[PDB]
Amino acid sequence: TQEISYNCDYGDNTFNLAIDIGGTLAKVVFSPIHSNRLMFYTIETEKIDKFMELLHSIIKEHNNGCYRMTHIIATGGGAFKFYDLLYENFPQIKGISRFEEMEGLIHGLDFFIHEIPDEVFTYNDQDGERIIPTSSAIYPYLLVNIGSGVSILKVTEPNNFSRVGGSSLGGGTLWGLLSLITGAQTYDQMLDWAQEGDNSSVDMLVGDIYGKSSAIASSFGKVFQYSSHESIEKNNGQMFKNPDICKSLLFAISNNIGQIAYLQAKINNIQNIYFGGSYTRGHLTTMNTLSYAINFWSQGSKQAFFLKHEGYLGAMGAFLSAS
Amino acid sequence: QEISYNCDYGDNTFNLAIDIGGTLAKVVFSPIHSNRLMFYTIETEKIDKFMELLHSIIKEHNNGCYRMTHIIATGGGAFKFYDLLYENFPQIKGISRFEEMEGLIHGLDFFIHEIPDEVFTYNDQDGERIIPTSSGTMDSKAIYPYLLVNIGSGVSILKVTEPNNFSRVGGSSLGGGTLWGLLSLITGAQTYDQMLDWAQEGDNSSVDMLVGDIYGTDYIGLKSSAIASSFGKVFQENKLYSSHESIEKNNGQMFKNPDICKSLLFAISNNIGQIAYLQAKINNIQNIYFGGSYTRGHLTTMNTLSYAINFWSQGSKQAFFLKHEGYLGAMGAFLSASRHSS
Ligand SMILES: CC(C)(C)c1ccc(CNc2nc3[nH]c(CN4CCOCC4)cc(=O)n3n2)cc1
Repeated sequence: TQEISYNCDYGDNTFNLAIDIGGTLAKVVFSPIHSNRLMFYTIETEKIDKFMELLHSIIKEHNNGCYRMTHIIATGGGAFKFYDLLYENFPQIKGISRFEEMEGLIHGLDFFIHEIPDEVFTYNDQDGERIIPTSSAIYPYLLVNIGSGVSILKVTEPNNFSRVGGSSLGGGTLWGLLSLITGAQTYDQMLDWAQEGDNSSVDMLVGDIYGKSSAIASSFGKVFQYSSHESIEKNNGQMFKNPDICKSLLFAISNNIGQIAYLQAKINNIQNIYFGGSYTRGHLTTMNTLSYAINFWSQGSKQAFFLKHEGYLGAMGAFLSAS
Repeated sequence: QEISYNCDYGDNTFNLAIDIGGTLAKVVFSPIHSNRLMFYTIETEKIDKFMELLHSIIKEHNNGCYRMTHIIATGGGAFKFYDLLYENFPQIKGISRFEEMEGLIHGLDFFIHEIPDEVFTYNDQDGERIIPTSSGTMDSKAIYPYLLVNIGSGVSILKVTEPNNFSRVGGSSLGGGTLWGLLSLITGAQTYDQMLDWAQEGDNSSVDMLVGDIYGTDYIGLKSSAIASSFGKVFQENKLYSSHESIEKNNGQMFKNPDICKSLLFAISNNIGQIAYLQAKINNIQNIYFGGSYTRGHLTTMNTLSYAINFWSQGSKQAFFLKHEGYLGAMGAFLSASRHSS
């Protein structure tokens, strides 16, 4: 799958297995002993069994089935909801430690910024991808971590960070709405649909209210527009294009995250905004949308940054905590 | 709805102010020598019915006197329907336009300074408290500065530092249009009032992830019941179109309409609350007015907005509601026309 070459510390002679257990996804970071390979894997949390089965498989294939030489470090919120369930599922384990979620995210991000080349990049449709040589000025920054929800962290110094804000309108909202509305079963089908979509069929644009014309005034604002009469089936029967709905709600959720990230950056006098989590997925349209929102509100005085291992910030911090 | 106010009838021109929004037209007029301000709202979807209302107002309240009627149009829609108004009212004294933001702030400032029992606070703990803004009790410079969060299809946010000193700040495309569009399509709710009834009896916990569901307990600075991901529980042929019918058939009753209505009402309300808070923080404003057609005196919506402002500001900022929230723009237009007929 996804690997980085990095000279890990194997002084403890231990197979370190870091797990970020979110509401919806589990992310693992691990290194076969003496491999000098960081390995990354993502699965869904619902069906907690099918995941615990993943942790067994990693231990079987990558540490010769040796539980006694395996240490699990649990991060995210399942780290508490599931600390005991892990001991119950892995009785011969050498140990299970925890690493607080926000501290995991920042240690992971600081590691990727300072240590790993070709990891930090800008993206817009104009310029395309520019790699930022951060591992070759950095502080202060915001991390906007987009998962089910949105966590926003302020980082002033290497070990000084706080959670300044958040939103319940994250990836979970986008995935949930588009799944229920369109029947799409994969985030990739939602993304492929959004790519060919025209949001103008479901959104009220500035031009639609008045007569920038393509600016959205109201996301999904065009949609709403005893028995004695005909059945109100003309309403129930009104139809909307799946690609158009996907583009509308991708813009709505992405622009909103962008605006909140810009406002928090404004309050905190921060120029550098990192997007983390499992939301952009390297999708050019999502990245362009988040980059443009930061560019638009700041008139280019602030910068959106993306991460090749955006999903693995927490697990990476947790892995490094093992020593 | 009507208010007692000793109007200046000047040359007796009958001033019919219309705020034309995305979905709604909000009308303010005063029959000559009535000393009554009168208020009506109508959808703009059916042009015949909107134009019929204006005709009925002129017939019943100005004795059918078209030649002494002035229509002043405001809202984003003032431009788009100017020609519809010209073709429907060829006999009238005149049609003018008033700028949207000036209309909103002239209207709100009039309500704040002149009309009693207009401005109130609401939360579920304290109930409604009337703020005596027009009295002299809440007088001078406990009024300014303030934010107006004008919620219609979208959200407009205006800052007012002092009389005649106002500007637009960043708003949101996640407004009433978003809530109404999503719930109408997903749930088949027929009216905004049905969506709010369904929301009142709903349980959002069945479609939302709470902090409790993720962290198994309290956590940073959030209770277990706090919402972590709106609709976050829901995601767990080459077809082109979706309809309510297709969503209802495909999903049967896997998710309950009331629970969906409560989830998206909280999601959109909490989001507007946060953006209002963040703009008030940047501009060092304590006073946040909610206007437009969104709250509609709905106790849960008002509790949601007030709690969000109170939570983010740790009590330093306050949400204010308006008995005539829908009419701010139409009221400002009316006051301009009234000064012209003086
Ligand atoms: C980490 C996990 C559990 C996964 C998580 C992830 C995302 C969300 C998103 N939801 C959300 N986030 C916030 N943040 C704030 C900010 N406050 C600052 C002062 O201290 C108190 C909090 C207020 C608020 O209402 N929400 N709602 C919640 C929880």
